[PDB]
Amino acid sequence: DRIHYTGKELSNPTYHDGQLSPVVGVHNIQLVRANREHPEASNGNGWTYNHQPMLAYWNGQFYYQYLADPSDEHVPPSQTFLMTSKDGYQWTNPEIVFPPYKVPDGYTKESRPGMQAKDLIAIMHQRVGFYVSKSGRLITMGNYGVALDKKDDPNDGNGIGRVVREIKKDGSFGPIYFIYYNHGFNEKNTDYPYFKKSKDREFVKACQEILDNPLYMMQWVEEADREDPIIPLKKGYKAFNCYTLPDGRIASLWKHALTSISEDGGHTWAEPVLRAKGFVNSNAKIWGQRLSDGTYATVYNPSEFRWPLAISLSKDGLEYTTLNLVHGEITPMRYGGNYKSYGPQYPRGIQEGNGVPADGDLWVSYSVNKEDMWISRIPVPVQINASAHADDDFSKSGSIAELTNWNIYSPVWAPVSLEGEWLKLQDKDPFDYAKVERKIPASKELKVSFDLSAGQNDKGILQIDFLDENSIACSRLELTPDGIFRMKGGSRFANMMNYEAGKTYHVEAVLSTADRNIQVYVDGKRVGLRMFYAPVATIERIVFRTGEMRTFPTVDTPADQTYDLPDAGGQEPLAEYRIANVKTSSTDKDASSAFLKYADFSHYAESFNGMEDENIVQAIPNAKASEWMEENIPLFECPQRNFEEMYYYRWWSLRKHIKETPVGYGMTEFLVQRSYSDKYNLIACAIGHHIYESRWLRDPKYLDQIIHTWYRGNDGGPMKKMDKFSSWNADAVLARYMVDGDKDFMLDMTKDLETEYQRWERTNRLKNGLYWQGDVQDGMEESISGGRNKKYARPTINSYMYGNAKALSIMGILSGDEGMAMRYGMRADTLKSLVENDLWNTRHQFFETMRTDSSANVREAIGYIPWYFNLPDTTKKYEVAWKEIMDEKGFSAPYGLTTAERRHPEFRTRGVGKCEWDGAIWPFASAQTLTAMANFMNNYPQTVLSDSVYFRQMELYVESQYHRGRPYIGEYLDEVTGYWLKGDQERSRYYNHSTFNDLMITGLIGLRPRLDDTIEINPLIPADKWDWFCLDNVLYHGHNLTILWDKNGDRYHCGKGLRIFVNGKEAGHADTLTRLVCENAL
Ligand SMILES: OC[C@@H]1O[C@@H](O)[C@H](O)[C@H]1O
Ligand SMILES: [Ca+2]
Ligand code: NA
Repeated sequence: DRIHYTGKELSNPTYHDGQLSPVVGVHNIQLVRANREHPEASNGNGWTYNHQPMLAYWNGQFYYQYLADPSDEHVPPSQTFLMTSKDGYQWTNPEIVFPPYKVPDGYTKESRPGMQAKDLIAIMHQRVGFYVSKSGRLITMGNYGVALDKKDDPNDGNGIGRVVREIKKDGSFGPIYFIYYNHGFNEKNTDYPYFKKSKDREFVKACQEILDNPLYMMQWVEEADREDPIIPLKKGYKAFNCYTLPDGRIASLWKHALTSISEDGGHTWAEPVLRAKGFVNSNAKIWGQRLSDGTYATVYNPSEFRWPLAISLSKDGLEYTTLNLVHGEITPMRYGGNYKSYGPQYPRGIQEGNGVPADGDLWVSYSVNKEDMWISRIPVPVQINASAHADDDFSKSGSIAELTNWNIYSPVWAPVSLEGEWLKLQDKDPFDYAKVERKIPASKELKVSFDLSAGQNDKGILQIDFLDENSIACSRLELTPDGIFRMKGGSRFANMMNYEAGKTYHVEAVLSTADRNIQVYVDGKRVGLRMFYAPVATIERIVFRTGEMRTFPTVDTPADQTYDLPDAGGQEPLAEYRIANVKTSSTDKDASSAFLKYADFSHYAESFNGMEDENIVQAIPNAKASEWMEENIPLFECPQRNFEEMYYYRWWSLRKHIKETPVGYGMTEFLVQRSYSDKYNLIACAIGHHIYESRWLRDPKYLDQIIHTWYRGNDGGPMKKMDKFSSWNADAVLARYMVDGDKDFMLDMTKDLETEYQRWERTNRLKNGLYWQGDVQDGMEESISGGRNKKYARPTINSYMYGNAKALSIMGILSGDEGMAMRYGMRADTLKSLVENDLWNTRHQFFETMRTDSSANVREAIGYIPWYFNLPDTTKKYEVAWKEIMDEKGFSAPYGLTTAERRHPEFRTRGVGKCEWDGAIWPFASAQTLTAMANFMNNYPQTVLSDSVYFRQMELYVESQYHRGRPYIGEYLDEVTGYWLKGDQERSRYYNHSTFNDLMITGLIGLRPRLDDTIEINPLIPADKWDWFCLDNVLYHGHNLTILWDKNGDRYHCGKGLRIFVNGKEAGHADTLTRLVCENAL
């Protein structure tokens, strides 16, 4: 429909930069610095009105056209220059491309009776300067109008006409011809031939493409004859540009952000034309385009004044959501003159079809004060914030072109180069300074370090500011021209020390928002402590600048400037400064989180403590929980409310069970005092679940102690009641190692785990080799297949021990104990056969309990436990068992997965509300089933279950964890009604007898933990389920992982698609959601 702005962010015109934080890596590069007094090729021979640039990319080179008069706008002479560059930093000297044209003596106007032209030079004015033809030829174009005095209009449509000439591959120009004649002008009374007279047949064809193209005719409306038939839309809307939307339609922008649409390539435009709603724009033009990443961007002055120069982003070319800085400086205007006004202005980029710069970034040409010519480069995909602190070695970079993390303001006479290891700042400019900004993650506690060297101590200045997102400097450090390194405390400064030329100084600055101070160390010695002169919430930028900041101009300055400044062409004596090894760090508790911040999710914990009473308090009370969470949890977000809420609830629930005991932390299952628990109310049944979920906690002291408390909490040794429940806890300890990477912790647990395995082996094998367990001792009393006081061979314990044997064998390889590897290796092989041969029911095609005489002939949730440890072959015969996930006669029920198949006669026939396992949904089981389903779908060639099927069950598991409208994780629930079956009894509250966040992280987000240094993800969120999602602040293998998906690129602004970040640096990428693997990035 129409271009519009919906962002809340505004630009404040009492500041030069608007209090807009810039986007990352924007380089401001001055191309032309006016100097009347010392005219030269490189400044267009001392002309001081230089304005209205145009840009194109052709044969790997930038082409930059600007126009100039000697001093005053619409005061002759007047010409148009051309400039080139391979990289966009180092430019060739301005070359006169359209020279001054003679107005015929005796020219007149209706609006100027009695006046008539004598020896009068034409004024030039184009809204459009370039065209790449279909045959790859580059045509540049200009217009000549007439001004009989300074108050006259040469874009009145009584002009002379429009000229063109070819720019050739070799640099040289072709001849100059007219392409359009204003009324009363023709071949007979003009100084260049008509374009058609050229004998270059293809040059004519190229010129003719411009006339035939209606999108170019839209840009001639201002200068051309009024009502000329070749102008598609005849109303005089100003400085047209346009771009192609994703659907093929063309959107347009003119001055004051007027905007339309065209569904026929530019012949017609949707009435009524109106301002883009929510945009802030005036005279100084707006520029929009598509970018290499397929998104869009607008560049404009968001102000009735012509400052700052800003960028707003859009994913669809219509709805613009952001507003940040491109150019916030304002060189003061050296040379006065007619209609010149302060600030960066007339932004204009590359039309569609006229070039793609090889680096894929956004380059935009603009003037400053109608005086100096500039270009800015903005890295695409455009990034707002720094995903990673500084650790910059400049010797790795050949030229500033490669410093995509630094923002650079670089005037001609205050340039920014590299000198190997050093980022260098030169300043011989009285009216300007060199400035570099380094944007970093917004931080409350901040350390910043770098080496600093001056080339002098008797001249110039350097200011070091520490800014927030609204450009508030919280303190400043200064190298003074009277030889001192000092800090700003308030109005008063503090002299920290003297300084010397040519000497490296290691500067470290330690800033704290909370404490509201800065400490400055130089060579390990503290040399200054002051308070902030201005308070901030966070610091996001360090700025190095070769000058004091400039107060002029302001919103109250008069727009017209009659004066030149004193010594306008002169120079300061050269000052140099150098910096190297810029490091930053933060002690903030979520500093490891690359994109998400805990403050945006702190509300979840707040809601949970407010929503209901705190019945039982153990080590971490509710009042400290929000805080514990910040320190310990990976952050997650997605567009779906329930999944997100559950993510934060299951950590907030889990933490209640961290319990203080004399021998260390332990992890409870019931909060209430159970009659049969061991010491400290501990229960062994779900230790597997506890470890699998708690391994993602970042502070290891909790899980370290919880484990040690089981195996060593009872006079040095194991707790007694590990004899009471079957265990997969050796697999679970090796599951922990796969997430934290800590060999030592694990290898230390090996004997304790061998003791355990061997105990179960002595006590609980039948004579054929299979393990037996009574259904009670699996934690599954009154199960259908069963066995209260029975020694049936249940696929639970048999699979748990397969897992344990497999685990201990691996611990053997890593121990260096090749005997233990083998011994437990064969224990693994053996149990794998006994399950595959003796427990596969061949009628049912399903793993099932074997009673003393034959199979129990009932499919239960336990029949999916062999895949919890990847027990089965990849053969197709087993795939069929997973069909029962999607069958309402099997396990598919309204609120998730049943514990037994629903088709069975005996399903849920042993009463209710006393913990029965003959059908009802048990989170314990559901989590075993989903972990196994995850393993199936990840590690097996497999056609039975889609992404959608996995997601469905996790979604149902989310929906099931509510009670009275609030989140709730109870013991067990009704498969049809969703009723938690102990009701409002206290004992079921916050029950810790399952996983959820392991499932979120390992199945859904699909971070697959491994023994080695490959990172493997494989989300089971289906294509198009969610426009974005992100798992951040994960402590995998002593490195900080972020995993994110951004369909349109507009959620995180770091690219489209799926991405892995290790410590905030990208490690891999994928256009869709599939398996994405990053080798050796740890
Ligand atoms: O069915 C739940 C039982 O009670 C819990 O204490 C144990 O985990 C399990 O044996
Ligand atoms: Ca200066
Ligand atoms: Na701001």
